[PDB]
Amino acid sequence: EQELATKMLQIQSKRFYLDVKQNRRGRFIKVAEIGADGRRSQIYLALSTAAEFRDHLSSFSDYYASLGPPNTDNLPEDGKLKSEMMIKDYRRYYLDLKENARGRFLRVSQTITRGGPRSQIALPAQGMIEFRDALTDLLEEFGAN
Ligand SMILES: [Cl-]
Ligand SMILES: [Cl-]
Ligand SMILES: [Cl-]
Repeated sequence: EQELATKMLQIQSKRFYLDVKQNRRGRFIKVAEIGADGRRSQIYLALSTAAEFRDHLSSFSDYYASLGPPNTDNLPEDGKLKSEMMIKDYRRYYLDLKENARGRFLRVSQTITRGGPRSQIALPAQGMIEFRDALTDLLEEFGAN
């Protein structure tokens, strides 16, 4: 298993690692999160999904910037403000911009159709452009389209 590139981002007290990697099952991007409380979690993306994710990020950013401060005091019961879904064979990815007490974050959940092993990262909304730009330049180099 070879590591082709890494990007590290510090966002509102968390860290994120974006690693481009390669093994006999192909090339992919691993995204690892270190929580504000220390909690570790990871998701894995094919390069085609990472390009699709990168495009969604521009759109989630415009939405985020249009919001202004909270509240008023009326959120949707589940907490979700904007949603997308990405598909890669048997893998599904839910992108939900949520708003809780601590603030705004893009929750990204990876599931497998059947299903099976699930996992998520929670990207503070202030970091969406940094994450987007980090994806864009890993993809310039490693993802041909
Ligand atoms: Cl930040
Ligand atoms: Cl694998
Ligand atoms: Cl799959």
